[PDB]
Amino acid sequence: SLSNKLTLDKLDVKGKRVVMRVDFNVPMKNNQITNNQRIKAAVPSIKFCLDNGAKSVVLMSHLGRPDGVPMPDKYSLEPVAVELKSLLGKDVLFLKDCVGPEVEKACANPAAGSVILLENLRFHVEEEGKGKDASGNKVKAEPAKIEAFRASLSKLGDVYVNDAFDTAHRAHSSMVGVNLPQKAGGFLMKKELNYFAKALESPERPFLAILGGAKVADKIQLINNMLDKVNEMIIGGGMAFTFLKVLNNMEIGTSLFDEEGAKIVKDLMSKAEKNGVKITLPVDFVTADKFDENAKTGQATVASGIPAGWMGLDCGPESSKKYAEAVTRAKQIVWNGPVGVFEWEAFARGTKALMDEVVKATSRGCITIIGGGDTATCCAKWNTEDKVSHVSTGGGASLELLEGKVLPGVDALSNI
Ligand SMILES: Nc1ncnc2c1ncn2[C@@H]1O[C@H](COP(=O)(O)OP(=O)(O)O)[C@@H](O)[C@H]1O
Ligand SMILES: [Mg+2]
Ligand SMILES: [Mg+2]
Repeated sequence: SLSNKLTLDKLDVKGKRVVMRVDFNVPMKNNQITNNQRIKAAVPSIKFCLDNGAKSVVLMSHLGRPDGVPMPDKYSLEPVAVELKSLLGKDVLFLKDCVGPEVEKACANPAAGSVILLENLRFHVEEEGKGKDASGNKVKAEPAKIEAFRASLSKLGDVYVNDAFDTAHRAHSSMVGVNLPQKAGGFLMKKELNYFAKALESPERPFLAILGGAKVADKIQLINNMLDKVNEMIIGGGMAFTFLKVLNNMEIGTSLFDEEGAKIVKDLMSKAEKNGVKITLPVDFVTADKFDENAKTGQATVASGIPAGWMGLDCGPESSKKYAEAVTRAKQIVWNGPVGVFEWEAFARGTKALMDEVVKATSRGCITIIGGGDTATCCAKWNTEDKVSHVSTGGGASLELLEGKVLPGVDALSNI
């Protein structure tokens, strides 16, 4: 299935106008781009089109949270057009809208090899289908205007490419509303489809899931679905304290505890036993007197408990050994969620040590897949993006795939 979607390498673009949805939602500090990695990531798809004789590449994206009102002073894509030109080595024409007669005329039959970047899709309520007015009240798009917006986008190319996996979980106009005969995943999308097909359809084995992060209750369906796919699961991060309080009566102090998640811990452990999944929980911890980067630190074990007032913010050295044992056994790994508060150096050792192990595993042929969002931020922070098999470009989207969902943007792509 994820396997059988049309991708850009299989799409004839010679003489065609290409309308391409890209992820240019770059971090900003008052209109200046603080990280251009997303822009670089789209260059292979763009260059492929140009190298294979595309008449034009029209780029559409969003930036920030305009909520369906034009906010060009705060969330304009104009700075991205400057940065893209530098990265591509080609002129980029920036348009101050993304739909309407002037845009359509500009994109109808441009000079061959033209690269065009449109203004922020989310200045229009029709993109998301909803937004907020100037009073901050919810507005709903009108069907006739959604149809018009979609029809306008559809005029801007002869074929469609979606290289914006980070939005593919949303049934937005630019994801599902472009009415062209061929709709292909770009090269970023292709890597997401391929690697998550390994995670979901045909894993190498033993297959290990490393599930960390903060909250349990938002990860129930993720854990549940992964328990149908994996042979081993590490449960780490803040989630672990709910499991340990329930199963061991551990004293956890002020560590994160999920009162709803607590009521399904035994249900998940039961499913793991039923499917033969080996669960690895942490056994030791770095503690902190408060949730702060420069908190006083201590140590604890499951047996010692955590003192009243104190929280467990990372795993300890014996946990790291047990985690490394599981990684050593694995031929495929999916990792969603850091195993400690990686943002702060005092509480990053567990996540860094585990990253080191996943990198070593990759070196001897382990297929290693990092989910988007905070686990991906870890790879960027320690320069390991090139040393694991795959770092997903979409946090929410990777999580929804791993839950077992059909992503509307993926489903909209042409088959075969
Ligand atoms: N022991 C812990 N206590 C509190 N927060 C934690 C702990 N371990 C990890 N975290 C936090 O988990 C967050 C990431 O979790 P999550 O958002 O679920 O990850 P992802 O974006 O990878 O899905 C980070 O902000 C990190 O600081
Ligand atoms: Mg249409
Ligand atoms: Mg993540």
